[PDB]
Parts: sequence; structure tokens; C-alpha cells
Amino acid sequence: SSVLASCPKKPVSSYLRFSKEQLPIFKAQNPDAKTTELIRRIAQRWRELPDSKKKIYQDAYRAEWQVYKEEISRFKEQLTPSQIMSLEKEIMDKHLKRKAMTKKKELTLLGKPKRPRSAYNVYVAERFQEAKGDSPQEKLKTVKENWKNLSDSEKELYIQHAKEDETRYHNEMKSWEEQMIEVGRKDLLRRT
DNA sequence: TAACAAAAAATTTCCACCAAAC
DNA sequence: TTTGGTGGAAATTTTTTGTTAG
Repeated sequence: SSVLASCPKKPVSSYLRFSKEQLPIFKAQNPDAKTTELIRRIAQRWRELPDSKKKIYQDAYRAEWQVYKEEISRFKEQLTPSQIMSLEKEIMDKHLKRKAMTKKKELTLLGKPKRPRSAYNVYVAERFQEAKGDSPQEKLKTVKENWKNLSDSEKELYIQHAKEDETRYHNEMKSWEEQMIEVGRKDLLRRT
């Protein structure tokens, strides 16, 4: 399937090697505590630990790195050019997908207006509740069915609601893009 | 970032149809 | 073209608590 799935993973360095070893010991002694607080406590105990003790985890990491080197080397040597390329592409895709979802999260955090609703959207938003069907997919099928067999006279209401929201969008966007300059985020602005 | 855990919280998905912005 | 919008239940991903180092 995916080259990346069978690709050997990095050995854990000192703190994760400690965290992994400690988490059970802490979870047993505090079973009603959230994982998150146990991790905060485990890190605390890491920070407090002597350098001589820390080094033992490090020494183990370093030794496992040499096994990793060996495994990964052996892995990549056994791969065909086309497999190496899927691996490189799989990694590129991994990055894009991450870059893309964080920008999306950013925009939400900056409260960017929602797109204008189409006449069709306005129709789903009001006809879906009483639609025929069990699953939300089947229910959409009936609202799709009723929308396509609707006359231009009948659509006319949704046309005006979709028109009013197009003005809403225009207005919300004018304010938000203004506010985005005042904070120094003119990158966030539309070209067209 | 990618390495560990692990379950909460956030986001996509499934179906279609539609439109703004690139 | 891509993206995100109408619906919500279920599936799936990201985040939450941390440090390390290639």
C-alpha cells in the first residue's frame, strides 16, 4: 500500500524514553487523574532528575540510533526508484495537509466570515428537518429531489434569501479585511 | 518535525449540488 | 480547478500534557 507505513520509525530520545516508562507507574498511582496532568508531572520529575541519570536514557537512545541507521539503510536500499518516489511524495503530501489544516485553524481563530449561502443552501437549511429518510444522506436525497423538481417561481424565495446573505458576506468581509490590515495581516486579503 | 501515550476535542466524512476565489 | 458551504451521525484526525535532536 504505503511505503511510509513500513518505513522504520525513529528510536525514542531520553525524555520520551522516560515518559513511556513512567506513564504506567504514574497512572497506577493516580487512576482518576487525566493523562495530561500525569504528563505534566512526568516532565517535572524529568527536569528534576540528575544529568547522570538522564545520560542513561540518552546512552540507550544513541545505541538504538545505530540500530535505526542500520534498519533504515537496509530498507531504502531494498526499495525500487518508483517506491522511493512514492515515499518522497507521501512525505510532501503529509506536510501540505498539515500546513493546510493549520492555516484553516488560524482563519477560524481570527473569525473569518463564512461564505455566502446559495439558494440551494437556504433550501437545505429549511427543508432538511422534515425530509423523508432515515440517514442524513437519504434525507439529503429527498431535499435534492424536491429542489430539482421545483419551478423558477418557487425557487424565487431562496433566490432572495441567497441574495440577502450575499450582501451579508460582502459586509462581514469588508469589516474583517479592514480589521486584518489594522492587525497587520494583509496576506489574509483577497486579490480579486 | 517526529519520535512516545491515550483519550478529549475538533474536524472530516458520506451523499449532492452550488458558487467565490484562485 | 479547488475549496467550503447546507444537514447531522459516525469515523477519523488533531490536540492535549511534556523534551529531544537530526
